[PDB]
Amino acid sequence: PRRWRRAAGAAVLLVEMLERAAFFGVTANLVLYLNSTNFNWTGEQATRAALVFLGASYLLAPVGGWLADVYLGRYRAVALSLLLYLAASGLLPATAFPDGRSSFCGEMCAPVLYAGLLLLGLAASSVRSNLTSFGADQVMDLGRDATRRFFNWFYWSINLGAVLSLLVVAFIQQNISFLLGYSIPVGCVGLAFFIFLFATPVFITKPPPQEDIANFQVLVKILPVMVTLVPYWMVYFQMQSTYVLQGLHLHIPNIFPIPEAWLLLANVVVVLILVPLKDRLIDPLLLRCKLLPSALQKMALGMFFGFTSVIVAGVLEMERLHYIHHNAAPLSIWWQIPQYLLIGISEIFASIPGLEFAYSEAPRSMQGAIMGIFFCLSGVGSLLGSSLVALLSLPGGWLHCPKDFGNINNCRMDLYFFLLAGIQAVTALLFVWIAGRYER
Amino acid sequence: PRRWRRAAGAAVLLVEMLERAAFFGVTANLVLYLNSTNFNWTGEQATRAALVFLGASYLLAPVGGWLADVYLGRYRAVALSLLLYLAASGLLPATAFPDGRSSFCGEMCAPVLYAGLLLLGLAASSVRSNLTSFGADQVMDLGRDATRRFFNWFYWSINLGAVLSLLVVAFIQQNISFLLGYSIPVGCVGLAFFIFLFATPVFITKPPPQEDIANFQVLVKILPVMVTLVPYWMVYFQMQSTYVLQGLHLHIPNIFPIPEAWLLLANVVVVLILVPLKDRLIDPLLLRCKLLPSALQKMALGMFFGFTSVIVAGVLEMERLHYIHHNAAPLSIWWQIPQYLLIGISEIFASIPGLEFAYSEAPRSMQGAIMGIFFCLSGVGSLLGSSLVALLSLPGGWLHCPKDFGNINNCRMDLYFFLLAGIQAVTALLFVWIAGRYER
Repeated sequence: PRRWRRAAGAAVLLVEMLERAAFFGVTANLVLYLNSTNFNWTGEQATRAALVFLGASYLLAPVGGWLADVYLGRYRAVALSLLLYLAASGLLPATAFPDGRSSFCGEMCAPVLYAGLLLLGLAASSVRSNLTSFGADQVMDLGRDATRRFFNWFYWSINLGAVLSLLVVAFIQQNISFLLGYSIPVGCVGLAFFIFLFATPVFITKPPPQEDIANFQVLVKILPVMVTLVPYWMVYFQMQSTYVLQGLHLHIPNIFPIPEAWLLLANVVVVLILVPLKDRLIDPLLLRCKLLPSALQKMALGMFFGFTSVIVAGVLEMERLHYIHHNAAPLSIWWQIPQYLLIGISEIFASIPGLEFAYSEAPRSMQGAIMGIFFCLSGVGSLLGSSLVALLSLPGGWLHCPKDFGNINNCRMDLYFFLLAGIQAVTALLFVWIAGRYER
Repeated sequence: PRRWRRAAGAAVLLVEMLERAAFFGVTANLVLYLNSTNFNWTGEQATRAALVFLGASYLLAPVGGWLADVYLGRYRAVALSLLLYLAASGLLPATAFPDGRSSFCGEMCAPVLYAGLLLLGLAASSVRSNLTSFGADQVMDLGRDATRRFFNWFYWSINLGAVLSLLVVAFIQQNISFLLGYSIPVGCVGLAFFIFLFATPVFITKPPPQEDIANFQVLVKILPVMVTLVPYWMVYFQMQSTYVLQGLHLHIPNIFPIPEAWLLLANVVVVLILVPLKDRLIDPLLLRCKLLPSALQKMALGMFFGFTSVIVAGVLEMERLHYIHHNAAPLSIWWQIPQYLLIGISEIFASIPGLEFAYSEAPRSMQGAIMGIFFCLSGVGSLLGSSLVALLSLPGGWLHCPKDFGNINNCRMDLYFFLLAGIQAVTALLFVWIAGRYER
């Protein structure tokens, strides 16, 4: 933050959002190619595979980020991750040209796609973690309140990138043609790379025994606060789709003139609108009223808000069943915005304070490793939630509600929501206990 | 515990259970007299008034116990409380003889009954608190593990006294006559007084500025751990009758050949059977496995078990509604024993560890005052739960379920149980946070 800290922050947000846009675009492209050409298994997949692949990328995040911050530094880490992303996008014409497929699976299609997906996930996770490290370093050199404001703006920028990614890739790859849909990801990657390189003067670079052993004493005390986050992220990730399912069971209103995937972007626009209001209002009052939420009580309050959101969701579910018992209806579809706002509040109070706390136990030897493992927490939670949903769907029944739009089945939505509330409350109690042990 | 510590403990348990028996008997007698003779308001009461009067006695407990332990000592405190109880039982023949009523409300019935009830509550609360103080002193002079064992046995003895009280007063006052029903309470009071006086050699008596101010520093830090217990006791006390209501909505089975009040005694026999098993099994394993629940994590685990019991109750409620939706039935009435056992586990892990912790912050200047205020917590919780039930019954509807046996009304049992689970989870989170602050 020498003189253009606003410019540096804007460049970081732009490159992050463009990287996310390219990530979603190339993932959708390769998934469509795999489902299309031969790929004997065909993946048996048409939608939602993007979520599980993002979870796998977060799963690969810890080791890749650790390698980046140990044997590559911090600037070379993002440079090489973006170069590997260029390699993936230059492999993309092989997906485009039929000669590429003929040369790939005409000999020893599947293995090359596996290698490309692995490299793509590694590069995306590494660049995300190291961009977070760069931004945190710059704004910690700027100021602590500035650090919190930048973290909120960074999460908001990630959400904005996800929204723009979804809309732009859908429009380009479904409206005009395919070659433009191939040049758009490489184009945004190239312009983000040029933005990054143009911002290298204002960016501050950093250089890459008993101290390593002492770091294990920090790891063994900071891990329990983060492993207990796995159940919370699990609950939140299945809620992310259960809210969409609940809205699908309701009668959508017709006001002011893909629908099933639109609620996923609604959950993102909710955060897109809360973070500005939060940044401009809550922080000044949270500083003048002296609540003293020193990066851990904020997280506990976020998970308490998540529990309250589950409470509101269960109340709405029981209200829906009560109307059916009265003797199909919107069932107060306009009463889902309060619970969506509550879950967005929980998300913003658990992610940004989570990053801030992960940088409280930062010490600069493996600062990116802790970010990689924190994102691995969310990845593990999403993957385990998806596995639980699959287990309760086909043989379970609890998650088989979408079939027959939840008319006659063993849906047990009330039971699922109540058990989810119990799990969230147990997670909150564990988090409070572990936080109490942490300060000791 | 010189040589007959078993005898001293048995005498304390016997006098406590007999005092509770006389308490219930005389309360029922005076309530019946008030409802019967004229008492223009008539109380508008036939049953459940005993619970609210016990709550009022606990409400009077703090000030009376503080007076007892400040201006009377500890042995004179129980002596004078039992003497006041003798005064109440000697006022009882005025209730019996019509000449007593004619002399009471033939001039300036109501005021004398009010004074008698006030004195009875004061004496009962004072003797309960000071008996607890005596037992704790003796067994703390014996041993800490012995102190926990004695606390468990003391709660078990209170439950046994309640059961024997209910059965004996019902049988005597409904089967044979009234004069025997009048001599039974005075008889058990007299024999308990003689047991107490006969045990005075083995009993160890104790004698009755800046230190008082320093006690306020202890009070301001031990109160928050106990005020947060008010919501928990509130939830548990309305659960104590909501479980009975739920069992009433079920089809009772006919196996091995007042019914609505029998579940109240079932909730007591559940504790009557858990405390022996708990004492004989859990404590040795809790000491060999080294869980280290130093009188506070035990309380947190008790309230977590209470939350789990609410979870099981909600699961059962949703199961009951699901069968109705399937298209009255027992609805797994035998599946209420697990939730009753879980609520008994919560009660035993929240009361006995609660007493043990209240004696951890004992320092011997107002040791009985903290016991009086701890019982005042339960009294306030019971009274507030009863007020909430009344508010949700007549105009609310949530507690109006008993009318028409919950067939067609605004019962909202699912909503009530889910909101109760939310309140219990919030109470648990507050208790964990306050406990974390307590050790600091």
